[PDB]
Amino acid sequence: GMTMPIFNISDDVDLVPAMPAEGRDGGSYRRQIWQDDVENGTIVAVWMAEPGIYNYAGRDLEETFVVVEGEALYSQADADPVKIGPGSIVSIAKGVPSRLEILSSFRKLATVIPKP
Amino acid sequence: GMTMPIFNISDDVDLVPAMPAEGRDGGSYRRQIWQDDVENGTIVAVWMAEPGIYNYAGRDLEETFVVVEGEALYSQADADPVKIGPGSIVSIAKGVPSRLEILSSFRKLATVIPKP
Ligand SMILES: [Cl-]
Repeated sequence: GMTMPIFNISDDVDLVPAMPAEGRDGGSYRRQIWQDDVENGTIVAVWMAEPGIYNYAGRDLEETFVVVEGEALYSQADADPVKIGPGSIVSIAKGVPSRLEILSSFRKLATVIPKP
Repeated sequence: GMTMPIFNISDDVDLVPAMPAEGRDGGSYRRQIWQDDVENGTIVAVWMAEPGIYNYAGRDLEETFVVVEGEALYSQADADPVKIGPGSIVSIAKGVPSRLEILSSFRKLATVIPKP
């Protein structure tokens, strides 16, 4: 029959370099999985990152992600970092800055709703 | 979480019972994590289910989920089943039926995009 649209988050395939970690010029990668064919459509993508520090300014979008592999110290805005790991699910509102201090090779599936 | 919108897929918090496996009367729950603040927008939710057969007809929605806990034999339409487990990412197009034979206590995080 036909092959189903099933992917393995662990597989390093079609990963495109994304944000580098502080102090070096590499660290994270993104793999788009699905995008709606409407303007400002919902996007689902894999983000993988190696240990290091990743700072994100507030962005014009809503995101919810789930961690499948790895651990990180995570914060939004002025909150003290909290440890997240496999099974953690995180939502971050439009315009809210965030920081990930990745502790071990980390993979999340992220749902992004553009809010231009 | 106490300080941020950090949830854990393993928490049995704000559960809503969901349709059980065909030969069962419980062991199936949903937990809504996030919904877009529009009339009929994207929803991100946990589903947690015990071993058994779960059949779904095609629905007027697009979905992508990732398995975080447990294993299942999984098929869509006329495809031969494949075993999915932690890290498996599955997309289901509008109108495509599916069958999930859960083999061990299962939790997924699903993104659902309504498509009337
Ligand atoms: Cl928290």
